[PDB]
Amino acid sequence: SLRIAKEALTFDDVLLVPAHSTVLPNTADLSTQLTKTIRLNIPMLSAAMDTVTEARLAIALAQEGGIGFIHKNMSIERQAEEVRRVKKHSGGLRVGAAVGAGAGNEERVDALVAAGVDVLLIDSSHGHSEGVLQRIRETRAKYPDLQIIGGNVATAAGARALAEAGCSAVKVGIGPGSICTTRIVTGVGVPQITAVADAVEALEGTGIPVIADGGIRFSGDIAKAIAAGASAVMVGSMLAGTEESPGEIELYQGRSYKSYRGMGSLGAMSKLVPEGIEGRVAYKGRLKEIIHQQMGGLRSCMGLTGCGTIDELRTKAEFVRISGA
Amino acid sequence: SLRIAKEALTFDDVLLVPAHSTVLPNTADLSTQLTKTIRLNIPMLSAAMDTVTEARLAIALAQEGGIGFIHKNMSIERQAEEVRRVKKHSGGLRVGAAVGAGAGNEERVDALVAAGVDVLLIDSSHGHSEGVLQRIRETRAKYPDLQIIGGNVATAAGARALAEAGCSAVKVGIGPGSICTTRIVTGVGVPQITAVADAVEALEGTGIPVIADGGIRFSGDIAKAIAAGASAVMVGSMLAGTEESPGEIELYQGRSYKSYRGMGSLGAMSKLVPEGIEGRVAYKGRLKEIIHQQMGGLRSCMGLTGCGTIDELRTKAEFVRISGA
Amino acid sequence: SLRIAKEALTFDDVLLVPAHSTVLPNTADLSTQLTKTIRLNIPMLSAAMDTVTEARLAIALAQEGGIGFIHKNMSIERQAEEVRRVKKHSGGLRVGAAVGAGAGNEERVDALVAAGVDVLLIDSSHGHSEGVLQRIRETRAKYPDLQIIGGNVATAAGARALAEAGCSAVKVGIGPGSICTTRIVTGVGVPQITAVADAVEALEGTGIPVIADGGIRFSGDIAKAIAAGASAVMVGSMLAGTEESPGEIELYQGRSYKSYRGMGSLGAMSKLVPEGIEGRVAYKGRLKEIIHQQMGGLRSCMGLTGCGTIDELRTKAEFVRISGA
Amino acid sequence: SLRIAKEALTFDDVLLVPAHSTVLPNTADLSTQLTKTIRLNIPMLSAAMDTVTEARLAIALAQEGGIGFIHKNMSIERQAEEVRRVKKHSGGLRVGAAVGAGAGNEERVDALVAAGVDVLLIDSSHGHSEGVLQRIRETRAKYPDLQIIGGNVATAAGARALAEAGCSAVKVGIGPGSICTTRIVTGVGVPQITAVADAVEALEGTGIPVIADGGIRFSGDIAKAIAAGASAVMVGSMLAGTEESPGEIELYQGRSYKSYRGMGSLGAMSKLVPEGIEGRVAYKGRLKEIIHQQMGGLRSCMGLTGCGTIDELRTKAEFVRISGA
Ligand SMILES: C[C@@H](Oc1ccc2ncc3c(c2c1)CCOC3)c1cncc(-c2nc(Cl)c[nH]2)c1
Ligand SMILES: C[C@@H](Oc1ccc2ncc3c(c2c1)CCOC3)c1cncc(-c2nc(Cl)c[nH]2)c1
Ligand SMILES: C[C@@H](Oc1ccc2ncc3c(c2c1)CCOC3)c1cncc(-c2nc(Cl)c[nH]2)c1
Ligand SMILES: C[C@@H](Oc1ccc2ncc3c(c2c1)CCOC3)c1cncc(-c2nc(Cl)c[nH]2)c1
Ligand SMILES: O=c1[nH]cnc2c1ncn2[C@@H]1O[C@H](COP(=O)(O)O)[C@@H](O)[C@H]1O
Ligand SMILES: O=c1[nH]cnc2c1ncn2[C@@H]1O[C@H](COP(=O)(O)O)[C@@H](O)[C@H]1O
Ligand SMILES: O=c1[nH]cnc2c1ncn2[C@@H]1O[C@H](COP(=O)(O)O)[C@@H](O)[C@H]1O
Ligand SMILES: O=c1[nH]cnc2c1ncn2[C@@H]1O[C@H](COP(=O)(O)O)[C@@H](O)[C@H]1O
Repeated sequence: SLRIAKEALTFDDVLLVPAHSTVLPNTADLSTQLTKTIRLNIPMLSAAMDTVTEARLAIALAQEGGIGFIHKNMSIERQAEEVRRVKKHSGGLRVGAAVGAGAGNEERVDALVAAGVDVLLIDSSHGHSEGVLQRIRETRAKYPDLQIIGGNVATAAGARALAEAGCSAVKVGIGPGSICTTRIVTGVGVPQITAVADAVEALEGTGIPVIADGGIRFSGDIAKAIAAGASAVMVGSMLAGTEESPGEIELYQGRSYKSYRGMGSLGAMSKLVPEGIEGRVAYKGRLKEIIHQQMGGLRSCMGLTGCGTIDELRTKAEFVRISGA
Repeated sequence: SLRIAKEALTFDDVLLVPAHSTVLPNTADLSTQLTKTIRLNIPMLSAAMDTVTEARLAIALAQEGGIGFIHKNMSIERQAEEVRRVKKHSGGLRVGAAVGAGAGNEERVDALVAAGVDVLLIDSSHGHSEGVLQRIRETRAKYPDLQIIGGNVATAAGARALAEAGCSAVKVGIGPGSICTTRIVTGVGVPQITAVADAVEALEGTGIPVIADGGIRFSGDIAKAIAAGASAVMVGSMLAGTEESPGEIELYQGRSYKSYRGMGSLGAMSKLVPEGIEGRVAYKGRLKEIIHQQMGGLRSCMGLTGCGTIDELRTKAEFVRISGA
Repeated sequence: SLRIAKEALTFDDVLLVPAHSTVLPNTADLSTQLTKTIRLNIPMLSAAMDTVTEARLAIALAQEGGIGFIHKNMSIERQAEEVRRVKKHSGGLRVGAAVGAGAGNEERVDALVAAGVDVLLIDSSHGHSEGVLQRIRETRAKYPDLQIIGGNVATAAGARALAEAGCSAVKVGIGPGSICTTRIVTGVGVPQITAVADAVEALEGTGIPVIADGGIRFSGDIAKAIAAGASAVMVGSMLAGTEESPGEIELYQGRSYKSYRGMGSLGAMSKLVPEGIEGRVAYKGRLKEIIHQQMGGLRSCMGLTGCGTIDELRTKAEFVRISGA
Repeated sequence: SLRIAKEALTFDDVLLVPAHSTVLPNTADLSTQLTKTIRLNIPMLSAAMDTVTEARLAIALAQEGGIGFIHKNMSIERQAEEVRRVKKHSGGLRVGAAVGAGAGNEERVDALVAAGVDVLLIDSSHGHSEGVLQRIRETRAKYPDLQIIGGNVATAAGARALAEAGCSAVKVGIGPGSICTTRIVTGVGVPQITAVADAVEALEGTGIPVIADGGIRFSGDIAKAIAAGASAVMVGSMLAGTEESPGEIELYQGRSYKSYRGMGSLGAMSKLVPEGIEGRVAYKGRLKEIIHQQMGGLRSCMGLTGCGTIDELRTKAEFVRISGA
């Protein structure tokens, strides 16, 4: 018999239900616990991608109440300096940095901790791999108070494995990324709404938050991911093409564009087969206006569902399942 | 676990079932109770939109047996005068007018009642909000015999809240509008066929009619909304572009067009994020021919289902659920 | 609660299951009982449409083993003569003719019986209407041995009503036609695979055959309709544009075309609202080659399912339900 | 009642679930048992098609660890020589050859066995036909140790019939082929994921492997077919257009192309109605690079699911069912 574990739902399969409300959108509280010790003012994390987050974007997002993750596609010294630029900037801004879950990253981790990184991100395409869990346990043993985010997983067993390995937060997302091709390459993936809810249910009572990573296209997707139980979302394409993101602005016909590619694309890699594409994204302008629009959407959702806080949205808001029609 | 209340159906998910009939389409009775005191000759209400209903369109629709709703996107004096133009016109025509459910609308309400409004519409994007319910209770206490329509809701709890607050009729529709973007902006919405049936079931035995507002594209949608339990439908895009609607006729290539926009669009608003789009609709001609075609479709449905009255269509007609294919 | 009778399936929702077979496609028997007295060599009926069947097409199809139905969109004398042309032609060919189920058709019926019609077709868009049933009972009382086909219905109750009224065969199809717009105009319809199976189940043990009318696009649709329980299919678009069909061949760019329209289209009608469209269909050539291709498809199905006769296909062949993917 | 055996799933209906892993993609073992005596290094079989496999392609694939099947669309002497070219080539390469399941193929079979064929393929569009089973039983009685593959089937009963008739391996696939039109022509077919799992369940404990034949578009489809229980896959379009495939390279605008057609197409046939199309496929280059890319995809799947061997992927990997969205 076919080994079907369950049916799984994506953002477009569901809608949030309007409910009794004493919440006006302008009164909604967007603060969230990223970890037990780190509280963000907005539930936004920027992707650890070489076309998305470097010190400039990490500074702009932290200023909006979120947090950036400096990508690992650079030298140890360049990354430690990128972290130093964010930390040494005025305002007491928080920063995160990504590391590979393979052998020979102890040096990179030691440098980032010294540079003052607030949260270390163990960046894996398969968080349920034994090698990833081992590296996390080792990092936890060496740095007992360091805030660690481990990912990516898309199951209850995967979330429990990362929490047991020492993770301060668990990142969810196997195949939902706008630039992902793993569903076609490996045939592997879990629709994000089910992936998040499963990971959240597995971690109930532990105080370990879940980050919904990948596939956020609109502010409505942000709202859905949070009501599925995520404490925050991680975005790539939503912040790609912004002024603050790395790389140069390019002109095609008349419209301005920026590069956006998966970290598993042929370009980002230069022997695994690619699991990501290389694309062009339209120039979005300043990050501040993007965040204001998206958070505004989230605020209006909170008004419609009568959820005054992120925690209320996470635990009270209900969904309806819809057809393709 | 994912908090899925139920699966919800839209117009395209269902079809009406043909049944034994002694009803010829030309013999079908289209009259309906809008409220316990107001009976319409056709189950048609025009949308309270600045690109749809002003005195001219309200006069033409009332002449066809329906009722118009003068939009709130004007001064108090202009609106009271628009109501006076419809009331003072010969034929003893009925009119409705829309008001916001916020603070400082008591003055607008007093002026509309003085002008002779037959039905006051409390026009909210979220009828289940405490502020909306409070304003309704206050209006009911001040004007005990005034016919009041409150909306919008899309749940059984929302319909009960509006009926308990004093509403003479409840308006249903969260996200189905042709110009709506709330599903993408907030992630909130309820497919209209389920939304209507839920609200109708909640109000059974109360004598409070349900209005199906939004997403009516064809006469088949009208028939479906009524068999889902609605006593009448409210239409925006179906009457936009008609000769009688406000605004000027514009020429693009050779074809004539008129403006059609959500009341939550950037244009209609000029700090909430927009929940509606701004568009162009083809010039439809006289309202009379549109109503004759649409009511004709409804008449043929009534013949096919053997339902001689609106009340029979509401309570007897059955559906089949269909796939995307 | 929403009055959903059941889920209903169309041709594209299902596939036939291959089974043990001793049947080669060239050995399959395509003969079928249209009525208890009329046996056809192929399960094909041509539509009673003014762009499909007149004496020329009725002669060509009867020669292939099927039967034509002369449309009612002409004078009584012209129709009686069209029937006489088919009957008086050599080969002992069978013909059918269509009549409206309204008042003042007794004269048309008397003329067709005199002209030698083998099967009278009471042609209604709503066979479950009391007026249709009454006219059938009257025709049966006047002509006790006349083969009568009544339609259209799409339910078990509708099939039983027609069989009780005196029908020799029941025609199924509410909304499946390629040129139908009733689903959009009235919101009424039943997906054809469910409609046929329901009507067949209602008539089990009665010996009254079911005709699957409308929506046949490919030979695979023919096979599915028969395995759903239909004894024969009725086709419009499949035979439109053939050399033998009425009307003139028209040239557009370089390709040859013929007119194809619903009997409920504005053109075919010239006060009901139209329930059909007016279109152009590509010139198909001789009917003989179309029938050879389509029957060939049916033969290969019979080989794949191990069904040597139409009756075996009707009662033994199984389906699988498929998704949109 | 409608005779629906069950719902059936295709590749796009499912996704593989990531799981605990100690498997790195470079460490995955791709070897598989094609039969109890024949073990392949990669789970790849090339289609027995006149636009896909001749001696040149059969040599290149065997060199990669797979096996080719020389098509039957040639003379007995040409086919025996094509088999001799592969066998006599250095490296001790294995080859297969296809034969029709009709009368007068005993001569073709005797010649292929003499030429040194490692596996005889009884090539039928309907493996559950009595004629096919009879020819297999006869071949098994004459050549008791000859490795025989019989197909095609898409049910549990069909798999059991082929295994009982003497098949060393069973081939599954009724309608999934990229160039197949049987779903439209006959209305027959079974979605491949259900077809494979059903055939595998029927053959559990017998040691008779199942080959998933048809519809493989991406490496993700390969992974899914194997986790559905197939020991190997058979590919047509994936290897069409390669340098090693038969036929000439053609130039259209600037891009290079090769012919790809079903064996049931009008062209491949030159009295059954065609069940396949004739098309052009882009020139893919050397087979070696195609296999490296596709096997790489399979390796990454094995890493994601924690399945170190083909047998582990076949029996341990789980699926989630997804919607169209
Ligand atoms: C080619 C490259 O692809 C990526 C890179 C980054 C990703 N980042 C996040 C996600 C995915 C990613 C894929 C795919 C799943 O969804 C989330 C890659 C890099 N290193 C390891 C793998 C791998 N290991 C196993 Cl085991 C199977 N393949 C893949
Ligand atoms: C921007 C503007 O958008 C509209 C306007 C009119 C509407 N009229 C009807 C409907 C919708 C509408 C949206 C959306 C839901 O479906 C029906 C708006 C105006 N004032 C309040 C809101 C709001 N309050 C909460 Cl709380 C959340 N957002 C939204
Ligand atoms: C306009 C015209 O439309 C047709 C004509 C022929 C048809 N022939 C077959 C079918 C349909 C047809 C619709 C629609 C349903 O599917 C099968 C029409 C002609 N006379 C009566 C009706 C009618 N009576 C009720 Cl009561 C409701 N409307 C409709
Ligand atoms: C026209 C030709 O078509 C093919 C040829 C090769 C195929 N090879 C594999 C598959 C299919 C094929 C169809 C269709 C089903 O899926 C797999 C054909 C050749 N000889 C027999 C048949 C046949 N016999 C029965 Cl009985 C019904 N029709 C069909
Ligand atoms: O090449 C890749 N393949 C698959 N997923 C990737 C790749 N690179 C990054 N990702 C993921 O995709 C996310 C961005 O998704 P987006 O916001 O939908 O564009 C990142 O945060 C990663 O988890
Ligand atoms: O900006 C907006 N966003 C969402 N819904 C709106 C907006 N403006 C009006 N509506 C609703 O949409 C209805 C019109 O829907 P339509 O008939 O499908 O075009 C109105 O009666 C309102 O209930
Ligand atoms: O105007 C019309 N509307 C709806 N159905 C029609 C109309 N005219 C004919 N039909 C039906 O459509 C059938 C033809 O369907 P087709 O074979 O799919 O084109 C006829 O046999 C009638 O039952
Ligand atoms: O004409 C045909 N019709 C249907 N299936 C065919 C035909 N010719 C070959 N096939 C099947 O299609 C397979 C190739 O499928 P593909 O890999 O999806 O292109 C072959 O291995 C056969 O089983």
